[PDB]
Amino acid sequence: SMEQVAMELRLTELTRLLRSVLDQLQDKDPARIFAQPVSLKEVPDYLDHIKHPMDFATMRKRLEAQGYKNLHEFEEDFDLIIDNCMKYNARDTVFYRAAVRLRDQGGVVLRQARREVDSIG
Ligand code: NA
Repeated sequence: SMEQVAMELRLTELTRLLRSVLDQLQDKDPARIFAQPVSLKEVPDYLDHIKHPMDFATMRKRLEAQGYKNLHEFEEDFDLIIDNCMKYNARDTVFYRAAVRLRDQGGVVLRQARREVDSIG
C-alpha cells in the first residue's frame, strides 16, 4: 500500500533526524566514557547493580535498523546512560561527573530536538 510507504518515509526521515541528535550528544562526551557498553570482563558484578545497561554504540545500531519509533524512546535510552553512571559510581569520580556534564549539555540538544520532531510532524 501507499499509506505504509508514507509511514515508512516518516520513520526514515526521523532516523535521519535522530542521527544528527545522536551525533551532537556524542560530541559532548569527548573522553568517550559512554561510547561502548561496560565490559563484563572488566566489571564482572555490573549486572548485579544495573539491570538495563546502555551506551552510544548500542543506540547507533538500533538507529540504523530504524528501531526508534518516536523521540521518547530515543530519550529513554539516553537517560539510562546517565542514570546508570550516577548510580554505579560515586559522587567523587570522573565517571559520575562526566554523566552530569553530558546531562546538562544534552538537555540543550533534546529541547530543540523536541520542537523539530513536533514541527515537521
Ligand atoms: Na552510586
